[PDB]
Order: sequence, then structure tokens, then C-alpha cells
Amino acid sequence: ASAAKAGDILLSHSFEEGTTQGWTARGGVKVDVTAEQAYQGKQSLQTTGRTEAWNGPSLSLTDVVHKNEVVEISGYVKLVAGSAPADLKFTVERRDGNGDTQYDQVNAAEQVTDQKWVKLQGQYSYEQGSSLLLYLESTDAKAAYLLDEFQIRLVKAAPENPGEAGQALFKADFEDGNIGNWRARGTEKLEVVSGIGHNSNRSLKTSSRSETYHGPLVEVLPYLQKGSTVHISFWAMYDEGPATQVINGSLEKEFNRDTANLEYAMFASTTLNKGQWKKIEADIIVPAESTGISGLRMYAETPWKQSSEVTETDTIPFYVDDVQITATEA
Ligand SMILES: [Ca+2]
Ligand SMILES: [Ca+2]
Repeated sequence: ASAAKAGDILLSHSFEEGTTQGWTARGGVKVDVTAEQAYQGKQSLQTTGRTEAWNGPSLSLTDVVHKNEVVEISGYVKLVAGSAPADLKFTVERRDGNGDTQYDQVNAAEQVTDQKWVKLQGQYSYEQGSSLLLYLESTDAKAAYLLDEFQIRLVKAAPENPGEAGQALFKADFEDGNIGNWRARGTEKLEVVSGIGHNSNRSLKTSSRSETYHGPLVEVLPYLQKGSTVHISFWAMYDEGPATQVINGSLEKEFNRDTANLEYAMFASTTLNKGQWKKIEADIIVPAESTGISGLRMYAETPWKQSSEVTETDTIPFYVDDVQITATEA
């Protein structure tokens, strides 16, 4: 039940109030606020007395960053006067699932100087861990430096209800409210609705359908091993019209960037009861590289009829949710 949402600020430190705002010494160092220099405002965070590369100012992230969240960590840095140029980076010390120490890289090291403030920035996430310690490090073990306008932003919330270990290659739950790369096939309308979903708040609605082939489509080739065997699954529901309706799950294939000569293949179909969610699934073979395959797109449709024979019941709007592609091998 994640509180924070994408784009939300988790932490912001300007060091303007003469407290280190949670930052402390890692190793035998001196970490304090200074009013001597700053990026913004009057004050910044100073670190001196380093003697080992791993020494630095540190900040506990245990209560800030959660499992599988993607966050963005940033700050401005500058070397203390009289310091030789040196390379700086953010690192996260993490205790893994079995209490072993891991060292996670946040950003790639940047050359920093005593003349000028430099922006450090990177994205971070973790799958398993008990404690998290962010620190600002240099390979120069003697280097002393300032930090200011430090910030942590939430980029992507943790998915919800993350079963069987086949490895999830592709997932769409729509909970972030985002249509992403999903597109219409013709003139129909795609919309991420809230208040309707499969054991969830949101799902992908397709409406204003006027042809049977109209339905939601997404390119999936990039997420997949060419030649592999994978399991495609999604959930569908329709809420109006007849007592029963068939939905199909199909694949649209493109070879050698030839857009004029597509191949189509149905992988599954099921009969749905009005108002009920039902799983549509199958194993499929991703075409081999030798085929010259350049596009592979999954979609949902109602069974094919010619335009002249198309009725109000063929063109029903429907919802799709918990779309998922998993590997068969691990
Ligand atoms: Ca400041
Ligand atoms: Ca959903």
C-alpha cells in the first residue's frame, strides 16, 4: 500500500539549519555543517579527516527507500580548498537477505575540484535487504569535500502483488495510471481507467470499437529472447452487452522491417461471462533471429468478421489487466 508516488520528494537537504539532517561520520572522520561555502544558501555539509577510501559522510536510507522502488539520488559537491582534484561518487552499503555486506553503485564517479560545484546524480533500487547506508566516497583516501542541495526523489513506485520462478520479462498492471506503449490498432480508444481492475484499482479499457480487429496492442519483442519459449498471459473482462463473449489473445509479427506484410497468429481464446474476469494464456515460440524478425506485438481482439457482418455485440468495449510474459526456463 505504497504512500509515496512517482515524482514525489522523499528527502531534501539544504543544510541551512546547522544540523547535519541525519548525516554522520563513516569512519574516523569529521562531518559537520559549514557556513564558509555553499551551492545554495549560506551552508553546506563538510567532511574532513578522511584517511581511508571508504570513509565519508553517510546517511541511513533504511526508512526512506523501500524494496523494489526506483529512486533518484542527487547532490552538489565540491572539494575543500587546497585539495587535489579527485573522483567522487555515491555508494550504498547494503545488508543482503542473509546479512552479508554488499556495495551498490549509484552513479559513476565524477572528477571534482576545489574551484567549482559539480552535480552528482544516479538512480538506485534494491530487491533484498535489511539495512541501507548511503555514503559519499572518493578513491582519493585523503580528499576532503563539501555536499549541498542533496535530494532523493521517487522515480517509480514498487509494483504490487509481485507465484512461480520463470522470470518476469514483461509486466503491465496499469496501477501507475500509465498507458505506456500500448496503442490502438485502428480508430478505437484506449484509456487507463481507475475504479475497475483485476484484484486492483486500474486496468486498460478499449472502447469506441467499430471493427472486430480493434483492441489494445503493445510491442513486446525488445523484452524477449529471440528463439525462446515464453508464457503470455493476461486478464480480460467486459461489462456490457451480451451474457457471453469470446476474447482472443493474438500476436502481430513483422519481418525485416517489412510493414506491408505482417503475420498474425492467435495464441489463446476464452469465452467470458459478463462482469467476470478471466485469464487468457498460452505458451508461444518467439521467432528465431534467422527469420529476420523485427516486430512482435501482443494484442486482444474479438473473433474476426467482415465489416458488413459486424454487429453491436462484436464491438463491445473491454478491459485488460495483469498482462504478463514469463520465461519457461530459469
Ligand atoms: Ca545549502
Ligand atoms: Ca490492474
